[PDB]
Amino acid sequence: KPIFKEVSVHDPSIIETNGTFYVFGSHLASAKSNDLMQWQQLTTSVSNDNPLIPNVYEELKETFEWAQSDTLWAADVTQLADGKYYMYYNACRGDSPRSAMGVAVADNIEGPYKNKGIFLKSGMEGTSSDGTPYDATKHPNVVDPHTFFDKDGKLWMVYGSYSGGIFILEMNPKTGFPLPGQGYGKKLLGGNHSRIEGPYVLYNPDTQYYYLYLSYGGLDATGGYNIRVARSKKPDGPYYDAEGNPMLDVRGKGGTFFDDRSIEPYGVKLMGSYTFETENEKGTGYVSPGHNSAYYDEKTGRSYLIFHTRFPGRGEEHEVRVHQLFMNKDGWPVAAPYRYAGETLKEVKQKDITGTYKLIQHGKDISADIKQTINIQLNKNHTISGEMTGTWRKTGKNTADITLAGKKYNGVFLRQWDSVREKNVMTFSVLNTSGEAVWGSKA
Ligand SMILES: [Ca+2]
Ligand code: NA
Ligand code: NA
Repeated sequence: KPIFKEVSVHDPSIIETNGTFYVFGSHLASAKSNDLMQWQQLTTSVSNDNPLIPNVYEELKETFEWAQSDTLWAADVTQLADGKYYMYYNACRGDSPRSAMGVAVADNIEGPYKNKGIFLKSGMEGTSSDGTPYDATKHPNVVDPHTFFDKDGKLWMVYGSYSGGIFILEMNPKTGFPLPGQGYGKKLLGGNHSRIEGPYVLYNPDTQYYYLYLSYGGLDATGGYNIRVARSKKPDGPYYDAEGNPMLDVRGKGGTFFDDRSIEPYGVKLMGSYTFETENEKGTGYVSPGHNSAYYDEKTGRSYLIFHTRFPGRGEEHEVRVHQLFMNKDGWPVAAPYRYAGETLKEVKQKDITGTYKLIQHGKDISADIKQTINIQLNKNHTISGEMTGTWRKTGKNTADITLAGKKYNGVFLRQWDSVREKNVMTFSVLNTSGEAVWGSKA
């Protein structure tokens, strides 16, 4: 039966190299795994003992001094054409966007990483990186980088957290620094201290779109953290959600902070807090899943969502999780309801589909409510009954075409492993046009 070995890496950024997967997160923490199931913890905090950057407090002295911090926030490590590993590091004071972002380079994924210097700052009292006075209602906090190649081999970096929103910069593929003259770069969304951070871009060759993943809400147990996605034909936008809303329009109301209500309507919502547990039956359950990265396996065409999450009843404890992603008929990804255990999309038979399901509806809100299950039943006559009504059918090998309460959803049927109950389960995972995700798990 499947084996898991857990690690804690907040804000994990996935990278595959040398036949092995690594995640690099905040606090100079990191872990590795060969199979995305058994992880080995490598580092956990910023100290002069951390082997990724020896004597880190001297090596990145200028960043800690600017940011007035003893830690680092959410790193990204990306391999460039010279074969070397470039870590995009950043620190932030924490109570304000007083931050610096820089890059360090290593010959080997596990270090040592050598500082090349700071290249962006936020939170200055005067002139900012774009030649205008720094203003956090429109300018970024210089944290949460994702440095990536587009389908043509051009290098970009997307970044941002709260403050003025999410931005993208053209990067130098020889040095790892931004090309000159761009300021903070091009704005993709955001404004007025919206609760939106952790951008990540993944291309899908089959659908021919770039997917911009984001985290909405606050990270903590009462924060309503949830993972959302939008897409564009180009890496630098414009990005839209499944209803065709332009992501550029998303921001808080002028003169406010953390206006969740104005931003909720925008983006496809893939996953938020939920539990399959009931009084009578154990189940899986997350609180505030978010700050994701994503991986595309060119050998198989399979995609994976990698993220941290908290849990019902475990306070602020967090661990890394991985869920497989599937593109639906309209070119939007749905997440497997259970963590990755080596499952793949296979042929599904009608006999396997019929029966009773526990249903999670992730909705479109930012909410600290842990979503709970209701029970439905997929009938042999193609109706759905029980605590909701609708219809189901299958397209081809495993495509789920489901109607619930007069809304139409599309995704997949998928047999997988429930690691809490330690049983196989038939599931479905689907998405409607409003960007609402629904998961079914069969009883
Ligand atoms: Ca990240
Ligand atoms: Na420390
Ligand atoms: Na990377």
